[PDB]
Amino acid sequence: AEFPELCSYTWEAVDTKNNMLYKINICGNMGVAQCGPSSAVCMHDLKTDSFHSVGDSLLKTASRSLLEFNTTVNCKQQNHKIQSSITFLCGKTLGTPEFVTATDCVHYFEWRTTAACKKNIFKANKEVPCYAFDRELKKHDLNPLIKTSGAYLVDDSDPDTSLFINVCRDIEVLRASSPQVRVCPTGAAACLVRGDRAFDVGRPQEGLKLVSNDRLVLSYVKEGAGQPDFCDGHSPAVTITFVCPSERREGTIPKLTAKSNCRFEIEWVTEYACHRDYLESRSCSLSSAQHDVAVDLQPLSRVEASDSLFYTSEADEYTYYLSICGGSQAPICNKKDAAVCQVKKADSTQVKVAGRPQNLTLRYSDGDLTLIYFGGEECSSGFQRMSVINFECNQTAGNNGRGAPVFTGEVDCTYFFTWDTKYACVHEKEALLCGVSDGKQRFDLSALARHSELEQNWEAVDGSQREAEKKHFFINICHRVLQTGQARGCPEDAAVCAVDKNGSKNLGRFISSPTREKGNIQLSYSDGDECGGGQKIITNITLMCKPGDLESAPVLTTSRADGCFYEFEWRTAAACVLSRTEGDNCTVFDSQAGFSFDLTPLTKKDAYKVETDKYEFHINVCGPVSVGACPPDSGACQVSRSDRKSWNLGRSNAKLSYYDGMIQLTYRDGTPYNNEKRTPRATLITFLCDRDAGVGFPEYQEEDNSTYNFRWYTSYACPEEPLECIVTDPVTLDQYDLSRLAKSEGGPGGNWYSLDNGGARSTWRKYYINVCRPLNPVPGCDRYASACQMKYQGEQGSYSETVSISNLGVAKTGPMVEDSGSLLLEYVNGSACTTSDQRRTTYTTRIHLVCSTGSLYTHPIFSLNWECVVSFLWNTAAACPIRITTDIDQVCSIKDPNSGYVFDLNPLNNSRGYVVLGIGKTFLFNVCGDMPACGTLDGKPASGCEAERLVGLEKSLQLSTEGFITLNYTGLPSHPNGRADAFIIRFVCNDDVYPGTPKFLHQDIDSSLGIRDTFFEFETALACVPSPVDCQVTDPAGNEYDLSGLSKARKPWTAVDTFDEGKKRTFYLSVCTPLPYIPGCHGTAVGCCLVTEDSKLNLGVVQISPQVGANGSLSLVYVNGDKCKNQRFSTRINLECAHTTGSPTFQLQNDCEYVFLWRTVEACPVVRAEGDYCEVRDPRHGNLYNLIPLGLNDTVVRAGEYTYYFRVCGELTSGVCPTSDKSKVISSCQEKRGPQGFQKVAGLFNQKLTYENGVLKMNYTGGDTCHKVYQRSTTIFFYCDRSTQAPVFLQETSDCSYLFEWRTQYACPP
Ligand SMILES: *[C@@H]1O[C@H](CO)[C@@H](O[C@@H]2O[C@H](CO)[C@@H](O[C@@H]3O[C@H](CO)[C@@H](O)[C@H](O)[C@@H]3O)[C@H](O)[C@H]2NC(C)=O)[C@H](O)[C@H]1NC(C)=O
Ligand SMILES: *[C@@H]1O[C@H](CO)[C@@H](O[C@@H]2O[C@H](CO)[C@@H](O)[C@H](O)[C@H]2NC(C)=O)[C@H](O)[C@H]1NC(C)=O
Ligand SMILES: *[C@@H]1O[C@H](CO)[C@@H](O)[C@H](O)[C@H]1NC(C)=O
Ligand SMILES: *[C@@H]1O[C@H](CO)[C@@H](O)[C@H](O)[C@H]1NC(C)=O
Repeated sequence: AEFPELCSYTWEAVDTKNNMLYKINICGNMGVAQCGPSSAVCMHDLKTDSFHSVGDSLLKTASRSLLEFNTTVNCKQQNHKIQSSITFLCGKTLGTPEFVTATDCVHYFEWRTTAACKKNIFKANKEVPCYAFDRELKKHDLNPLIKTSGAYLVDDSDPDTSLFINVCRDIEVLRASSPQVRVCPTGAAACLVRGDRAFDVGRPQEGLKLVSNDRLVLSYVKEGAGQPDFCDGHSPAVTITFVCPSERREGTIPKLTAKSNCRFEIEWVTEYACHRDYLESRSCSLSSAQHDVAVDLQPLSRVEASDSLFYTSEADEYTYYLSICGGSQAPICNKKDAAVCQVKKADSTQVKVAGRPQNLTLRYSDGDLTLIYFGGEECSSGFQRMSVINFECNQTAGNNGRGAPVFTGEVDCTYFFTWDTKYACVHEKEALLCGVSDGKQRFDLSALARHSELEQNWEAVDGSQREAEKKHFFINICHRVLQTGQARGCPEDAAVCAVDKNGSKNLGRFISSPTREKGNIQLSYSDGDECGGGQKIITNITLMCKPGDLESAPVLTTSRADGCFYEFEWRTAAACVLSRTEGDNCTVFDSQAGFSFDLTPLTKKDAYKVETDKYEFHINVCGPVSVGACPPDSGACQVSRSDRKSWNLGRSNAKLSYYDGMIQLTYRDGTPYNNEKRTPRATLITFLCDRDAGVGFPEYQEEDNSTYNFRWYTSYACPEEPLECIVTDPVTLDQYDLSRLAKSEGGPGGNWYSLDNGGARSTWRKYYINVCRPLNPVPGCDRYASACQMKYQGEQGSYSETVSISNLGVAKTGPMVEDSGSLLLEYVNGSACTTSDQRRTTYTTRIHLVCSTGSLYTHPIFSLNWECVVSFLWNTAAACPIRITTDIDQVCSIKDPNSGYVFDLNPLNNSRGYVVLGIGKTFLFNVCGDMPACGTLDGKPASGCEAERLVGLEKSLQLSTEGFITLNYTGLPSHPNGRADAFIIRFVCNDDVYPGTPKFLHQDIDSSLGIRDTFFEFETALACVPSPVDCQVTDPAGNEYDLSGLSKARKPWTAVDTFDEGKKRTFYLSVCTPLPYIPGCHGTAVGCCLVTEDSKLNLGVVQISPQVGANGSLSLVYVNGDKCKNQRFSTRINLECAHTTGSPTFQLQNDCEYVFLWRTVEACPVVRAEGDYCEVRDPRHGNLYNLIPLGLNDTVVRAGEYTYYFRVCGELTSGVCPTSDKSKVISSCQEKRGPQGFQKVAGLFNQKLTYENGVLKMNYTGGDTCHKVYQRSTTIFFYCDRSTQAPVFLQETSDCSYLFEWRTQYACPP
């Protein structure tokens, strides 16, 4: 019959408004027929559950593109039937029959197929339905993800094999992109391509189902004979599972879960799997709370300067004049004010209104945009003459991107128009993938997709010359930019967004997939907002690999200074090479995200239970299931439900394998199943990420007596959930970068630990913390919890000193910028806590970052543990704003103002010079202005050559504090009293490199008058800031050692080398900070540089946290040297406290270990010494912290509403609240404004400051009653700085105790 590939299935059509699911089938073979036999259209009203008979398929008629179903049952209007009408248009896919509108007794349907396309050029041989419908009649349509040219590569860890699926139809093999997808057999859909040979694995049998939770399933199966020899007697079949990505489920590429026979199994988390948008509206410009769909038909009424501002459709017998969405009509209708009006070609006088612009319905049904009119005229039956218009997503349209309406198939005075246009052409959800392929090696940028979660997108820092008018750059890596805080009112279908006071700006669109370029991943956004000359804003995010660093943000590296181009650069982790990694003790170490998935929280000792109709599976992660029916070492065991006969599905296995957000536990061997091959029963459980699913229930899915395959929606199979330690101040626009204080696994381990002493050996609560991540594995305290409180279980036994648990909080917020230029970082929703038990809740962790522009070392200090809020205090370098700090003077030495690091490019001062071979242009080059091989100009021998010799140049460089250093040379000709030829060099970090050579990045010559600049970037080791270091190290016993003093060095630490033959060599050495710029050394980070013979053995890299030992002892090993007999190196510095401060002495040498014994006073454990009046005597340095010069004034601090007077070391004199007559010796007051200004008494005078590991805590206690029990204390923390004594109120801790930090000069050890 008509439309031959449309009979085999039953098609469903929802009307979202009324909730009436219409079930259609063309030739009338319906299985759900409670309605009449051979039912064409069976209306199922969902709330009355009525099954009305709308179509008799035996009375099916036809028109040019139009199936009518004219039933026998009479309408409540006489001589009318309950008609239905299915209009047929061309898509690229089979589609689904969307619901246009309906009066009481006709129902109109748009249905855009391949079956309507009678030009079958590259036709689909087998094409199944691709839509589902859950209980509430919400749509899972996936038609726009059907690739009609080529196949989606399915990401597995096998470099040799490659599966190539194509959703809901056979793979177009002929006109395809890849060389190995042309090899494919015809009519295949799964196409395993093994070693220049493509098998037909999957064939489309049945259209996709919704069987599970909300995830769709779709199964391909190949039946018959001629199975490959891979399958070992199984039919090849591929089941793809379509998941919708929420905040819980991350990915956007299809992943191969089970490759353990020709039964393949794919979890594909696509945005199209999500509930498809049904948003209709009144005249034009439909939009909803979901701001992904953007329609406006004003540009179909706002006609170009070209003539005939109305449209004309060329029709059957008589042509239709029409002007939609409030445009000037045709003069042939004269005076109708009709947005469409039909015109008779017999007589120009008989004109009938076919639509009016009072009654519209611009309906966006499931990607298929429709525009309906109503109440045109009366026709020959009694039907109001209405008219529909079906828009098509036709990009390169005629009439300057508007296109013309074609008329298709009038029924019952209802005119169906099809319209190829661009201003009704939406990408609603992303169809494009975010994986690439460097031939073999795959990548996945799905982690850094903030994917329609409506939780804030990324904010790009300005590393690059922002000016006065500096803006918020809101990128989103793989999606339309999320409409959230500070990004709402942005033009939607933008990927990067530029927003200011003046207005938001589109800054590129996700037009094309990512591409692997130049040893990184480029991500080019074309088609942005309009720049100067009708050029659109391009944007090139270069996502680079950095292992474990998901918490960074894109730096803005360059611009073009005319707003046509903005290049970003992201030192991320989700743009690093995917690899299979394997784990032994039920712990698999993720490499490309720096996570370590332990699944021992899933080991239930009493069994799990999966129940299908035929079997009961008792399965257990990383351990034997205890059920007496099965063999004892059973990892999994199916018992029947009728026979109750056991079969052992593989013996106990603790071997996990992680690849691309799924952990495969395979269980196999065990008990065979009575075949002459003696094939053992194996099963494979796939743990894959669901951030709020707990331990999870495993699921069984397959369809034969076969090798069994489970998936397990864990919470513990999940990476860090990148949350971007970056905060932009709203009122100023100062970005702060905490993304280098994120300590990640794979490195030397460690955490940000901070002790609390107070009372001896009880409430020694040693608090671990980590910034914007989960913790590292630290035994016993939680995973996915950023801070855990490890108390001591030590009864003074040297062996009996260990740590045990509390669980403080999970990083979801990211840093928030607080008052007085500090920034607060909340961890909400920890473990259940004890308090004043009026309300017990989850723990929180407040950590306040106040910045000291000191040295590279950073150690957190413990503020308070108060009413389920553990406070903290970051004295770091990274908490200060982003500064670029250009130096026009001497060039190959630059100091970072925040970190205090010195980038020296003196080993890049190559006296032979660097040759940059360019594009038919030789650039001879050197960085410190050395190379006189070219023109030695007036005081400019500065290495400026485009070869025959361009110029000698004036020199300047800048840093950014965020992975950007550039040297902006400028030649002697300032070109015609304008700007000059100023050609630029850029730095980035390759860790494993020598000093190196340039690679010639693009030159950009634009003679505006005389401007040109030739950028040539080069990867060197001397280019990026080392991560802030924890030079303070604990031991298991609780002695808190601190070597931060040994890293403050005026000259780098030498060593008395007097032992080994009394040689004339030196031995440079450091502690927890790399050695500075000793020439002829591997200076990326070096522990100790030996100097002799110009044979400079660089014999160790800096170990951040040294090894521990006995009472008052450390040991520090530098592990990664050079060139010694299958050993890199080792240098042991025994940091053994005596109480001199001598030089680390050369002890002896053997087996390429150079060993030193450092008698320092830094190697003594930190003791909290409590001081006298204002002074602390001999706190392990033998110095005195006399802070009475800060008691010479009333010190006013402020909050927003509150005010906090106090006075260091005695006797606050004036206030609003010296309102007492007692012995009150008031040294504080917390205040308010005029209303509710009964303001409270001090922390009373103590004249006692306690020394805490380099902070000085002064405690003013014994105020008035606060809420219930505690008194209104105040506390001052004195940290090192050059007396920026404008106090940081440490905001929103305990409401009964106020923390202050003074960045004062007297608190510094001299
Ligand atoms: C921003 O990213 C886009 C990527 O979409 C860059 O466009 C690409 O620019 C390169 C370099 O000229 C083009 O490569 C050329 O390819 C041809 C063959 O197609 C080859 O014969 C040439 O030797 C050259 O390698 C590439 O075609 C082009 N891609 C486009 C336009 O889609 C753009 O240059 C980047 N902008 C930057 C870094 O400022
Ligand atoms: C959008 O529709 C237009 C108009 O039908 C298509 O443009 C035609 O394309 C064919 C094939 O290349 C050309 O032979 C015609 O000359 C084009 N028409 C005009 C007026 O120039 C266009 O191909 C459609 N785009 C898509 C993506 O389907
Ligand atoms: C269908 O409806 C039209 C309009 O009333 C009528 O003229 C035609 O005869 C009908 N045909 C069938 C088969 O029901
Ligand atoms: C480079 O330095 C010159 C100094 O004359 C300056 O005019 C120019 O703006 C600087 N930057 C660039 C990108 O050329």
